[PDB]
Amino acid sequence: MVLYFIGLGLYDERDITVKGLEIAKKCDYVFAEFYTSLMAGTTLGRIQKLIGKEIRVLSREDVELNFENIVLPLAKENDVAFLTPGDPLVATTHAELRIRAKRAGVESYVIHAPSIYSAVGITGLHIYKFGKSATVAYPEGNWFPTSYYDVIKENAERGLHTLLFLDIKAEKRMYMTANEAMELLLKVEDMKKGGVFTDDTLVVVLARAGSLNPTIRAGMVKDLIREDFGDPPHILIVPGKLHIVEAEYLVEIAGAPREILRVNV
Amino acid sequence: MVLYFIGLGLYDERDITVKGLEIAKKCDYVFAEFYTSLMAGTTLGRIQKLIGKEIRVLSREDVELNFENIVLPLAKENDVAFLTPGDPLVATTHAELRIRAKRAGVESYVIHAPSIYSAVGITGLHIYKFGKSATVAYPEGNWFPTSYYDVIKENAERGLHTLLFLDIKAEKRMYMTANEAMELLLKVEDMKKGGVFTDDTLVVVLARAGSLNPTIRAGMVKDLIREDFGDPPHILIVPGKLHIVEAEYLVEIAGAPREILRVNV
Ligand SMILES: Nc1ncnc2c1ncn2[C@@H]1O[C@H](CSCC[C@H](N)C(=O)O)[C@@H](O)[C@H]1O
Ligand SMILES: [Pt+2]
Ligand SMILES: [Pt+2]
Ligand SMILES: [Pt+2]
Ligand SMILES: [Pt+2]
Ligand SMILES: [Pt+2]
Repeated sequence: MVLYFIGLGLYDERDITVKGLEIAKKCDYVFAEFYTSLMAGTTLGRIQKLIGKEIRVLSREDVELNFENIVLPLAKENDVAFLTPGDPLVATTHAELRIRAKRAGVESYVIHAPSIYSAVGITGLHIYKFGKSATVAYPEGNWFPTSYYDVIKENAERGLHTLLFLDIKAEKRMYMTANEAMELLLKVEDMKKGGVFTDDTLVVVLARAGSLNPTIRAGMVKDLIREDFGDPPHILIVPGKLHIVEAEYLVEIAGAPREILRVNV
Repeated sequence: MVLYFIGLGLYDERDITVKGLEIAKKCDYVFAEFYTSLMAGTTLGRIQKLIGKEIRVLSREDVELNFENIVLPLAKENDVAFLTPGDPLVATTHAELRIRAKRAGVESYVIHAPSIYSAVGITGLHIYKFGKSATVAYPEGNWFPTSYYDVIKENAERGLHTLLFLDIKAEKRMYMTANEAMELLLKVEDMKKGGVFTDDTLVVVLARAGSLNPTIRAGMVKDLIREDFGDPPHILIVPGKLHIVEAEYLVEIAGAPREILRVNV
């Protein structure tokens, strides 16, 4: 008589925790959503196969409007699981869904999974040095979001790193690339001139974490902005002040210029 | 031919990903360390039974001083696995090990798993609002660290949440508790009088993340400082100004005082 929030992990269907896989198997109903992120290494088919259940996929509307009409009821009698890419509660508004469940008399449990928020550790940057985070959103119409630019600025002054989730348009099937994100920030630099993001700023790009051969590249915008990083999902990082060892990792593992090694202490 | 960095997850043996188990089982040699953190929900015996291989445990010294002599050699002619709690490379000194693997001419691949960094999402706080992270260290000798206090100050100032790791004596098997951590912050407040951590400060305590029954509690320090949060590990969080939705989750889920709806929002 419970409902389960089970993460699916970063890349393919095997990125799920054993615990999550065994609970999903003994589940009466299985729902899922694939609009919060992109699992570029699998297919609903491979997932259903690994689970041994038919998975009913929900849209953002079904969830943000009819979660308690579509899913909660079934959990007032059976054992239902809600699957999501990566960690179900990270950089999503799903947490509020738990209150819905509560208010509906349904117990909820969270089975975590590998998230991009911690996967950044593979870039060589210290996870504790990351400051506030932000999302580079696609401008739409005459509306041009810029808040993320200020986030990058704030952290930079404190010497902290910035994690930038790139935008996604699941239904339109649009997945922002690091390049597009780099382009937008340049145009925001022009508008604001805070000297926060420029052709020289060092950036880090992580593509397809969770795959066994992800793309990890570091360098100055001008040198990376026109580079092919492979298929999405992509994630962008604007480092703050580096530690020698962070720099060494970036050069030896991310192909950055042996010059960034000279940290301007 | 390769060396695999595999995360074991947060609490028990089922917290490892499916991909991680398959890879580990097919490996020739399997190493693991348990000094960065401990899996309170399990034992080395259950981990060994699950993988079905003899696991050699390495000391902090073993890794930091002789990783290239104990682990890397075997990866020249075999497929070796290095197990670590959480997500690989989230521990500061861990990323550097990949640089060694390369120089020894060894190819390395990272297999992620849930980390505490992403798992705190279960507190209801928004991930993007987390600032710099810090660790509350036990004073000892003529050494009384207080930097973690400033981290909280600079974060709260900018409306950001502070994730606070508690000190662990991994060999002695002794966990710092949320309570002990609160005591320390009170003594530090009483010394720097910056009005950062007082009896009235709202804090969140997370214990045993990763289990189906973790302890999530929120309230004023004066009301939690002597509450029983169960067995370690404990994580302490000093949230910045709350988003109403956050406040609602902490109340409805973490059983927090209604006060926060008017007070901390
Ligand atoms: N495996 C992966 N590799 C690279 N980027 C990833 C990724 N998974 C998610 N991202 C990035 O994260 C943003 C989507 S936000 C969704 C995050 C997801 N809920 C989680 O917890 O992991 C996009 O920028 C997407 O590219
Ligand atoms: Pt039931
Ligand atoms: Pt497109
Ligand atoms: Pt430069
Ligand atoms: Pt091989
Ligand atoms: Pt103790």
